[PDB]
Amino acid sequence: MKNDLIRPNVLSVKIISNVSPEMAKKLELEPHHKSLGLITADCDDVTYTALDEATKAAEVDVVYARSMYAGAGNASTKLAGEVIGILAGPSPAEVRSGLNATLDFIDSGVGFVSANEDDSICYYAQCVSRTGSYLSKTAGIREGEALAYLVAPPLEAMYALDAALKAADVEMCEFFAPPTETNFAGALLTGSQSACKAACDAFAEAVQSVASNPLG
Amino acid sequence: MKNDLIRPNVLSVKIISNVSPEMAKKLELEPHHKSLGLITADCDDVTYTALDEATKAAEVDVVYARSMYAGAGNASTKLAGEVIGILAGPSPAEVRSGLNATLDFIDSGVGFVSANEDDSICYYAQCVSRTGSYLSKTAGIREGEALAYLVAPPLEAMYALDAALKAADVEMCEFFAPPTETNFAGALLTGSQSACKAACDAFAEAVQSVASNPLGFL
Amino acid sequence: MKNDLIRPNVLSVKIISNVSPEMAKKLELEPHHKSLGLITADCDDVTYTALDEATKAAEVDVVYARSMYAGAGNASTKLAGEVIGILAGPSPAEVRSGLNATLDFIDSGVGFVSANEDDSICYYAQCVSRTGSYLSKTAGIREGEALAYLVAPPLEAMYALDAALKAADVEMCEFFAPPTETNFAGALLTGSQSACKAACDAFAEAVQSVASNPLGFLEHHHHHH
Ligand code: NA
Repeated sequence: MKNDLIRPNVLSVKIISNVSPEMAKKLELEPHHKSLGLITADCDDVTYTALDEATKAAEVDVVYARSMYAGAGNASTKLAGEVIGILAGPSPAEVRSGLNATLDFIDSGVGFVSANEDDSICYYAQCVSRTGSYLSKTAGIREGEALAYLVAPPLEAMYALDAALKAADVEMCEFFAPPTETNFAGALLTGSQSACKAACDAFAEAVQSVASNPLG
Repeated sequence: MKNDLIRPNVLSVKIISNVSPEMAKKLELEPHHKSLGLITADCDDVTYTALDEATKAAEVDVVYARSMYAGAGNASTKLAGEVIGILAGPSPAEVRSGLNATLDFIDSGVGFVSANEDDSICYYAQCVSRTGSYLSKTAGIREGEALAYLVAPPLEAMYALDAALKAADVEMCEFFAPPTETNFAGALLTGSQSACKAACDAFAEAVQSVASNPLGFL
Repeated sequence: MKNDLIRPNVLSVKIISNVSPEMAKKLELEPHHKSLGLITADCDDVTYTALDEATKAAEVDVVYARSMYAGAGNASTKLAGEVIGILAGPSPAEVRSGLNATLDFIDSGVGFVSANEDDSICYYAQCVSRTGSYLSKTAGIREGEALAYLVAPPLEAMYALDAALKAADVEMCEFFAPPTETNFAGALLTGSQSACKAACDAFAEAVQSVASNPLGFLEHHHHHH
């Protein structure tokens, strides 16, 4: 139902210790990246936000993170979900700490929100008060700055992004041009904390508006 | 049933009246693009043809047009369908006109055609007599030239494209290499309107022959 | 159930006897490529392996080979499956011979293997003892050299690739970064035949290990959160 939180779920977690040189090469790891933390989940944007949080909570970098084509509901296997993330660190301890922070964030109450009665339209409007090393790299903004992470289905996202950009003094840093692998769209916007918040609120309101009147 | 038209459906339409400068930047709009028209639908190629038709009826440009992975039947949300299109124009009135032309075309009787009994194989064989500014650009030909717009599932499309190219005096302008986002394939072919129609007819016949005999290669 | 072979199926096969120049150009064919063989199936990596077998059996090259987004289970049409392959040769006879070998290989008993009770996790751990021209070119090795062709879902594949690389004297030739179109991942590894077999064995064991315990981390390391 409308305004319900869609609960995100982690599906698998594993660790690689003393990563093989052949794999380190293909993943373009740094010399000091000895251990990898692997995670899959059924919600990509929540997991991306969680991985970024992990770079704050632990001595890890996000070295790989990709979404699956057509989304979790179309997964052909049990553990694929719609996202794979890989953290890299100097030791299993740091990688485990990163994965724990990732899990904590995923389970913290964050998630996509339903915009209609049968949850067939959903959106993500998450304000990140200070970016870690992953989302700042991705957005092309300074580490530690705030951002609004805004995602919705393609038309809703374009309409609502326009509403968000007019609601506050924010800049569009990275555009998730539709379709993402999961057939969504969105952007990372940056500005002051209060501006980003204002953008998240306007975005959510605008998605709900389209959902209530798709053909008007 | 074979030869049945598969009706295309529009799912969502909205107008942005005064696009924000930030959005205008990431969409790489031109300064004269003040208003956007957004549309999604459950059939990508019909929509692309419709959008191109809109550029003939109004002063709008197709500034964005993309298909969704795995097609409308696999959409995870209500309004995603399998295509999003964005028209840009100088005013909301002009964008509204372009959207109305787009909608009219989508509901004009064009569409994919079934090749078999349960409609599990379908194809698009549409002759565009006079391209607008969108398809001409993507095909790399002058505006106002004719196209055969040919789409089918991957093998059917490769086989039928060969038949189309042999049936008529046409050239391949743009190859939709399998898979497109929707797991189809095909091409835009150009030539005279009559040659394009002949290519459409041959493509159609060839897709149907594969559907009736999918494993036969001897 | 676990260790069950997943049977691959061919969906469509055709020959273009005399390819048009317009198509030859877009496919970037060689002048001597006069005929095309087309095939679709519901399992991409088995079909790729089969196409490579074709190049050992007849005068054909693999000139096109691509997987479908989100895999065969999400196909929206009857013949799309999850793969299209195109062979090119100098004549219809050679293409027919190539397609024949392709079909035979697909129906030989090769296939993905299930890792759990409901076959919701599967993998491919195929030792190609003698590569044809397609896989050897893909891997950047000489024809006839051995390959381990390893594929599994994304996390399983990353974990199991690391296991495979450590279990034998092999080199990573090609990495299929997750997601491939079908939302899998894997690699082609090369080495001696025995080394490739060891890699295949280690890969299979590692995937089954993840399948049986995908979230062991929670109890071991995530307690008191
Ligand atoms: Na599906």
